[PDB]
Amino acid sequence: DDWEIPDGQITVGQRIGSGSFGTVYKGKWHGDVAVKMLNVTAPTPQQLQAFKNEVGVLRKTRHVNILLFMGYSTKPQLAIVTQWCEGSSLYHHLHIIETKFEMIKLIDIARQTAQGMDYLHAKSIIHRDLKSNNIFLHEDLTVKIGDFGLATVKSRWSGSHQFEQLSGSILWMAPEVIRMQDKNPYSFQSDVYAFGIVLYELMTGQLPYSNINNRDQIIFMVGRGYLSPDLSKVRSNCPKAMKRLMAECLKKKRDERPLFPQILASIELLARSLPK
Amino acid sequence: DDWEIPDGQITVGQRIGSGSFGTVYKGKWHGDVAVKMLNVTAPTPQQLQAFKNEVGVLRKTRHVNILLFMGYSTKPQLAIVTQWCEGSSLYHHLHIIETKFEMIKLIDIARQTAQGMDYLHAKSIIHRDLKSNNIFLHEDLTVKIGDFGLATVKSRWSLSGSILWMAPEVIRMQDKNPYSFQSDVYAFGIVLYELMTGQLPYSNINNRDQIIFMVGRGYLSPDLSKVRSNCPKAMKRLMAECLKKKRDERPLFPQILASIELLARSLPK
Ligand SMILES: CCCS(=O)(=O)Nc1ccc(F)c(C(=O)Nc2cnc3nc[nH]c3c2)c1F
Ligand SMILES: CCCS(=O)(=O)Nc1ccc(F)c(C(=O)Nc2cnc3nc[nH]c3c2)c1F
Repeated sequence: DDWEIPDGQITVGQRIGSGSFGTVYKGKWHGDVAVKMLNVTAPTPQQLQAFKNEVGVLRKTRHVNILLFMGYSTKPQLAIVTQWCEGSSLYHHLHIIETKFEMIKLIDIARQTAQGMDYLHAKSIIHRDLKSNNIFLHEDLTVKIGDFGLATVKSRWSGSHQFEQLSGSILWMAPEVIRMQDKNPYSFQSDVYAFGIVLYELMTGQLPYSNINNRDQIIFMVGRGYLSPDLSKVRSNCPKAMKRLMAECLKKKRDERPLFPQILASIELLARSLPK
Repeated sequence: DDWEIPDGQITVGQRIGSGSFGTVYKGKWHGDVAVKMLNVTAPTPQQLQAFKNEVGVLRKTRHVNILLFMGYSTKPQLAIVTQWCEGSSLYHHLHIIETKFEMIKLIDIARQTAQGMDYLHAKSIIHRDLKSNNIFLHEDLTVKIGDFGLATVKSRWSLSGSILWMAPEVIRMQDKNPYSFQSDVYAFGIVLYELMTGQLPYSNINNRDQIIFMVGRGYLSPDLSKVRSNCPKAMKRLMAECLKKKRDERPLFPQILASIELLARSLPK
């Protein structure tokens, strides 16, 4: 039944995930596996019971667009091993190497993302940090949804990690999240808005607000709704129905935002109306 | 926690998968899904508790080379829904359409298969019917291991299209449990022999009884002088090693995977 991977089965190799909360390594375990070690310097029960529950959230997922949970580790460190995806990550493509994606693909990458999210939700999971850097293009045509694990084990734990990954990701925070209004700003629609920003990523190939150099104002304005994405950049050939759906996903007023089933539906349809 | 898919979420469409053991349909459930319905005309407890346990075997698996278990169904029929793989199936490629695979790939397809099997085993699962028709090439470059589910729900419920991959000690039903890791290896051997030759073994003997008789008496084995010219000597050697009539002389998968991972990084120059 259970997924705990014993000490020394996983062969931790080349390093790649650099952050402060955990560290991602390419590894080997019945073949190529990614492994993220939480570098929490060994628990410390029952922090340990709280990590097991977060794994519980993970294995609730079995979908071809959610990243595949493979097993976890308590022995040398804490960790999570997931499949290894050969190929980069939407962010890297759009913003590091500046891949020119054909439009048919872009819509495709939107769908899959939408596909997966619809799933994450259907099973009561809120991602809490969708963004192009957690969307991985595997073998360049499949989408795997990324860094949604844990969270419960981040707002109750000590480190500079709820000051980093609340930071490197603000561009995708819907307003009602930016200004920490209360306890739970996060919600399906929180997730949608982010989906909206990746949409705006795909369709423009830039990150929003590339001309404002102080990252405080971005925060101030976005949450006060003085600032929003410049929807006059969806590249010429961006289908009107999409640009429309994007703008729909990005509503400052979280209640005017579509949930994902409807979002997926309007993408599955605008697709079958193009190649002619 | 649980995977039971309620009635009428799955949209069963175009038909494809033939036979008893199950009939397979392309479907839709959070996107494209394959579904196999057991057409057992509704249980009949507690046959039903015995199908749930077979699913239990399935969800023990989470690997990028084992086919992805997605959820099961008790409502309209019994069923299992798995991911939908776009593209064919090793058997179809090699023997129906006759794909010319570049050798670097062939070895790759061997590895992945070996990759997945090593996994199936590590977690105490015996496949009991590896064969090119349960190896699916998804998007043509990834390998998903196939029809290993159930089995406990097949020998207790009311062997042919797959004999070519049966190690001898299995063919002649010697006793109760002929099946074992090495049983599986021999089959892996035959897919190897498939990849490396592009034919099914014994293509010149037209009575399917003798195949059975001889193979199990060890009078007949695969014609290893067919591994196409450029088949690396180290592989042809490993194949022959995987195919030993004496099940104890067969390598387990870790070693098998190891000798494939190595003969790979020694070729492109
Ligand atoms: C659904 C996965 C469980 S998660 O903790 O939410 N996510 C989670 C957990 C552990 C990881 F290593 C990762 C991850 O970044 N994996 C990962 C996968 N393939 C890669 N190819 C290059 N770099 C990679 C990283 C992950 F995204
Ligand atoms: C018996 C338990 C389920 S399993 O053995 O793990 N998997 C399993 C079992 C039975 C099937 F027919 C299938 C199956 O046909 N899957 C399948 C998946 N994608 C396909 N694209 C075209 N044809 C396909 C078939 C399967 F993937």
